[PDB]
Amino acid sequence: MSIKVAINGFGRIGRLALRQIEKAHGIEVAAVNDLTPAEMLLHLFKYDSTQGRFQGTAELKDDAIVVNGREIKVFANPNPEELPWGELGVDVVLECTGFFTNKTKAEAHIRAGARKVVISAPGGNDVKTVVYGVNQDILDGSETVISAASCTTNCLAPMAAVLQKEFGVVEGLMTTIHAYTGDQNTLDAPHRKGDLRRARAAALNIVPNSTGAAKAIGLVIPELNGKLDGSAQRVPVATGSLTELVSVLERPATKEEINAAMKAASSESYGYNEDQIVSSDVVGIEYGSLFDATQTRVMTVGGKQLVKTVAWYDNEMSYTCQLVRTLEYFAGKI
Amino acid sequence: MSIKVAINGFGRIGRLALRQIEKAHGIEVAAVNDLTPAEMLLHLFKYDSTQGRFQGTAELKDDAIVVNGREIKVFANPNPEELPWGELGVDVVLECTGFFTNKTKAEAHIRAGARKVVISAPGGNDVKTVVYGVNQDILDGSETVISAASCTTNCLAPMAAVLQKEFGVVEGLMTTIHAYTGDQNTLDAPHRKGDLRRARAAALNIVPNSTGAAKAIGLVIPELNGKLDGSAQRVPVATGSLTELVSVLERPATKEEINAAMKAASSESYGYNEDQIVSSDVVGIEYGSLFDATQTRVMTVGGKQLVKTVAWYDNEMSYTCQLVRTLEYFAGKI
Amino acid sequence: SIKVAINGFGRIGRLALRQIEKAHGIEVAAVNDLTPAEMLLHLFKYDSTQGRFQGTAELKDDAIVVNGREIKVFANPNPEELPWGELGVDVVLECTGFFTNKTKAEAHIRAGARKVVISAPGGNDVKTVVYGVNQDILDGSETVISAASCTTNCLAPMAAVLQKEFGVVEGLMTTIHAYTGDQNTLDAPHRKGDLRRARAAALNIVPNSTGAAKAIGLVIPELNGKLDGSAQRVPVATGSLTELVSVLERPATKEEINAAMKAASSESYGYNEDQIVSSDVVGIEYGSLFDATQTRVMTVGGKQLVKTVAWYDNEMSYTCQLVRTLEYFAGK
Amino acid sequence: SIKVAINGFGRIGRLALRQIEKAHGIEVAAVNDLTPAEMLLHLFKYDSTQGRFQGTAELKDDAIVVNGREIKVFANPNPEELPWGELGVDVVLECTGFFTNKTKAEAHIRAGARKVVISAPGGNDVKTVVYGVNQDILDGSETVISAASCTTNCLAPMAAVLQKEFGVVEGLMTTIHAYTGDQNTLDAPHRKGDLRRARAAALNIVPNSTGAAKAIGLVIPELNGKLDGSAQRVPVATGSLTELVSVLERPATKEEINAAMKAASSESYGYNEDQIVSSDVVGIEYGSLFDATQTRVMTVGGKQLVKTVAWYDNEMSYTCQLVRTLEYFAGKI
Ligand SMILES: NC(=O)c1ccc[n+]([C@@H]2O[C@H](COP(=O)([O-])OP(=O)(O)OC[C@H]3O[C@@H](n4cnc5c(N)ncnc54)[C@H](O)[C@@H]3O)[C@@H](O)[C@H]2O)c1
Ligand SMILES: NC(=O)c1ccc[n+]([C@@H]2O[C@H](COP(=O)([O-])OP(=O)(O)OC[C@H]3O[C@@H](n4cnc5c(N)ncnc54)[C@H](O)[C@@H]3O)[C@@H](O)[C@H]2O)c1
Ligand SMILES: NC(=O)c1ccc[n+]([C@@H]2O[C@H](COP(=O)([O-])OP(=O)(O)OC[C@H]3O[C@@H](n4cnc5c(N)ncnc54)[C@H](O)[C@@H]3O)[C@@H](O)[C@H]2O)c1
Ligand code: NA
Ligand code: NA
Repeated sequence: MSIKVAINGFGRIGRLALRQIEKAHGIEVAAVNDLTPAEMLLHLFKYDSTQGRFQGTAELKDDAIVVNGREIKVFANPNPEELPWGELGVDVVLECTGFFTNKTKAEAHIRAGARKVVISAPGGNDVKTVVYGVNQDILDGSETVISAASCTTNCLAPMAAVLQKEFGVVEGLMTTIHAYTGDQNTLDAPHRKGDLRRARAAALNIVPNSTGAAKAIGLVIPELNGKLDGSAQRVPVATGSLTELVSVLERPATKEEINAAMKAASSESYGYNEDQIVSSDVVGIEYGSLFDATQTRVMTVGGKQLVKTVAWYDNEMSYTCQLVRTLEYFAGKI
Repeated sequence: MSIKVAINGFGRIGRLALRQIEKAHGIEVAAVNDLTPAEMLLHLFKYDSTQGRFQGTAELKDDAIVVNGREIKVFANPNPEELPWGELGVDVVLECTGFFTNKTKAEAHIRAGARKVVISAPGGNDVKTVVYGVNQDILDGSETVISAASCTTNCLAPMAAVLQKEFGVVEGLMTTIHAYTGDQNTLDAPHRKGDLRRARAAALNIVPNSTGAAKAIGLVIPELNGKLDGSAQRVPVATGSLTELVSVLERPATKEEINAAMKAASSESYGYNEDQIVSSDVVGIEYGSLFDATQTRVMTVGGKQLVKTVAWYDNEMSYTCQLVRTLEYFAGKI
Repeated sequence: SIKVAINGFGRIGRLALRQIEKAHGIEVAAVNDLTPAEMLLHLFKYDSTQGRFQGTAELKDDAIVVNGREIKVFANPNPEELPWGELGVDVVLECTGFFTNKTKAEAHIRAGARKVVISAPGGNDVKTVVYGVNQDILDGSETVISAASCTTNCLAPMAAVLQKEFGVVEGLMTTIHAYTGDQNTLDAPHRKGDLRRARAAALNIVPNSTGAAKAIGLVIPELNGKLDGSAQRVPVATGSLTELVSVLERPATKEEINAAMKAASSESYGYNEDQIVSSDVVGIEYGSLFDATQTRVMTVGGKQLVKTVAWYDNEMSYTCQLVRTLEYFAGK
Repeated sequence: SIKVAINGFGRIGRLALRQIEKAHGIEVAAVNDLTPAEMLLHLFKYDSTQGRFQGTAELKDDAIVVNGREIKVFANPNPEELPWGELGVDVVLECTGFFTNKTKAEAHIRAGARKVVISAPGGNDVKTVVYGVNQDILDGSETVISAASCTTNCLAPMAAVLQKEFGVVEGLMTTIHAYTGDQNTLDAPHRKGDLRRARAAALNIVPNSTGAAKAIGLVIPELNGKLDGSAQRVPVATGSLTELVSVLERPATKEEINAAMKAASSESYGYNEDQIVSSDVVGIEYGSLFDATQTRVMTVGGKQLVKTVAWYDNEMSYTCQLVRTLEYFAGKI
């Protein structure tokens, strides 16, 4: 009995999740719901400006899409409760719309008949937050709604964990230079949420914006709670991002010690890089985070240290792969 | 007393229209209506990624914006009929939202109490269509709703006019390489109108798209009706465009004859250029169209001729300046 | 197995090594470039438009090891001194642009290479071949041929179909083209003197000349003198399309034209009906990809004007066409 | 009046001519670049990032006429061969980027120029000046000075305020910076061998080193050795910002920091409270523009980490600072 998945919101994250889940074993995507006709969804899945064509068969059947010979039901109801996840017997729902990133709203899928919900973004203090390779253990399968956190959280968390475990962290400020995203406008225009800076043209500007990945780091690594705060700078790349962390450490450290600590911590989720890469090189990586040893810097002024550690991540593909990893692990327990 | 104007849709065209109207004499903007809070509108009027900062004073008063010391009432009603144009005593309304681009929808402004309406886009066959400097004479002031046509039409019209008058046109195909616009998405995502190509990330792609500026050219130049059709290629420039016309002429022509005719036709609306300019040079021009003599090409094979003529235009500012010119001329007679 | 040497490890040369590694019966024995090997390895491994190389690439003393196989690296500016005979080289891809004529290219034959293919137009003494259009004109006796420009490989298959099926009186070509290295990053003086390539490539629509239309006679003789064209450079690092507005001898319908291109589809010439954009054409292996969605036939008083549009990745499509011509010329 | 020659009619050289025309008591007698006069005029008239030149520019035989005044044009790559002596040029603006040290700059003095100002860091033996911070150190006796890098002119006023009001223990600087000429249009070999500037400028976030922070000692001696930084080049043709995460000696609140920067405002150092973006800073005449919105103070256990951010137009902001240093240096010389 293979786990059944439905994807709510066939956006960048939802669509890439279908690509990765197809390769995954024990999981298949029974249905997708998005407020657009199925013809549009098929096109956007087949062709991709940043991630390349889907390496597989994609065809259109009436009210459905056939991916590699398997039909996937398509729905367009904006209200989650109305969706027939119960009639489909779906096990888990990927909440990728960005409008139901909270415990109560995610439960609407449970009312529709879905057993569990995983949110493709932060979901508040009431739901569990998981960065794979850091705190996947906390899941026991009993939770109805969990959150895979933000893309920046999946990039920062492994890097911050190593600094805390090996040297201890007093405090840190995080600056993430981030690719532009959907909430930004194509050209200067009114913004739905009221942000005067996302209202501005995404591809023309360095755009300051807030991010909570550092403050909310407490939900992933409790030992780091309250020690980090951060900001963001959105820049004209359609995908590909990096995370800088200026941190004060409890124990003194050398740039070689830090890089060696990260290399030991490398996993399927956390990569170690020594080449002189740039953002385009990170597009499509499956790591949730890619630590760049070249960017490590330790500065010592009068026996006082300030440390910069940097990790690349593809806000789209890196997060998606971490999302699928958390989805598989959550199925084993659930 | 001065002509009083209200702007519906404080978008790229609506906001630039406010800039040009301040400089214009005998015309002022009494109010703007947009489904945005005034705080956002003031900001987007003051700061511009492509057209530069507004050269003037702009401040926020309760439910209004004060531009150069003069109050402008701000409303946020999406339904045009509900706006109080009668109360404010508004001579003309600029329909710049892009959602009311036809005679019937535009009439909601007249119901609200506005005397006249000018549509910042094509409005079909039922309303008069005017490219200033080509057919403004057709207006007698009796019309309730008129259209300034598309930005592409204001570029194509003066160039095609010279060709028809001097050489005569059998037929022509138009290709306009056009800056990306709001109707395109920032990143691959479903599109509201269902266009699979405007759905694609605007800043990453050459995006073929339809344009009716060539077919509807009959409403501007009746002598050319049915003789032209064209398409568009949207490319990653935030503003600045050009229009090519490959045309068969009735009388034989040389490249020098064509350039001389266009220079003779030059006006405030139609410029003549001999420098080797590029798209960025056209940003902020006040001409509705700028003929590029350098790109003109006449090809003869066995006495059969094919002619290429090219003209630059800033889809935002060039169209906005033509829009104001038609707004004044229509206001003198209205 | 065909043994190939690449003179000039630029973007085309590097992508050619990627495509040749995938190809069976053909391998790259050596590359000669005056650039340091540490840099050449980096640009081979990492590509901003074409992505990471799907393979192993490491540097060993005086060579680079691609998928476990040594490839000799040389830095001699004089091709004749290179040991093409010792390595057993069959064909040379001349991608430097400095040996683009019969005599200079022959220096590779003196070095021991059997034949040479130039990745740019080659002059009045060498044959010009767009694979899938006129490879037949080769009789195997030639030492040096030219694969023409990337733009020629996009225009040629589409124009050949029009000439054979309907006949062409005349045509004008406009190619909306990705920006290229010769354009400056930011406004600055330009080496060749072009006031428009001097302008910042990623910020502008940049008119510029193209000779693909005039030279079409070398590929399709019956189209000689019937075509003229220009180019518009737009801010995409790769991916392009070619429009051709043409007057045809015989009347045609858009369905007739699209059906004809579909019949002409091959490994080199693709036929597309989806609503694609430039990013979708990046990395395609077709030399040209005809877009049926953009076809338009205009009739006004019995007089017709026809527009046909074909995509091509100026980098990869030309590279794959170059490899197709490279093997075919080695076999005859 | 003061006579100026521009060696290198690049982005900085051309913008310097625009600002120098507006300046009084200074005029540009000649420009030298390894380009034909036809090309130099075109690039002076038309600008993709800074807009068309608001003035008259025409071509005369071997010269360009800006606002009706002839400016002799030269194309000699060796400064020594240039005729600065015949032209009696008081100062030379070294904007090529190929003569950025005292020894190479002296070639202009051999050619007959009295003084040279380098539009970049010219080493730690030459006096280095950020206008509005340490212009006083110049007494006019120097033959070669440096106006420093664009990032230095952004960081210097902000760092000086922090040093005076709260004192600085140490700081790390990260500048998100517009791409520049030394980066390649498309992936290709790089002249200096930089594997990252070799990559296509408009497609990538490109880490790169910058010495603006370490050299801060030449501008603010009090800060010597306390700052180091790196840069991230991102795809904007112009417009930049500088972040500084710093440990302060005395505790501070974000409101205290913002108030201090506003008090320090001048023609060179601006204060901004709007939610601006990079395009908004294009064309500004400030050398640096402090963004109060971005200030942040992080206190964990009474241990403070402070972030201060300032925008700058790497082209125009530096050029206006360069002209300001040129005027002051011409009064003293
Ligand atoms: N892509 C990233 O950089 C990234 C990284 C991490 C997390 N996220 C999170 O992912 C979510 C959005 O992902 P994205 O940015 O790829 O999405 P997106 O911007 O492409 O749009 C989301 C999709 O959901 C659909 N949708 C909207 N409302 C809906 C509704 N009521 N019912 C059904 N479908 C609906 C939209 O049509 C669209 O197809 C957000 O929560 C965001 O924080 C995004
Ligand atoms: N931008 C150009 O190059 C250009 C050129 C010529 C014509 N136009 C025409 O101008 C119109 C809009 O142009 P744009 O691209 O600047 O628009 P835009 O993308 O800036 O947005 C239009 C504005 O209308 C507002 N709006 C939307 N629905 C509304 C409603 N119901 N009531 C009130 N306000 C509403 C939006 O909030 C926004 O401020 C379109 O019809 C377009 O065809 C644009
Ligand atoms: N561009 C910026 O944002 C910026 C900011 C601050 C400082 N600078 C400094 O200004 C200098 C140049 O910057 P840029 O980017 O404006 O330059 P640029 O890249 O536009 O070119 C400078 C000019 O110098 C010319 N040149 C080169 N070698 C020459 C020689 N031997 N003789 C004469 N002319 C020669 C070039 O042809 C070009 O016209 C560098 O020192 C740079 O660090 C630049
Ligand atoms: Na092989
Ligand atoms: Na002066």
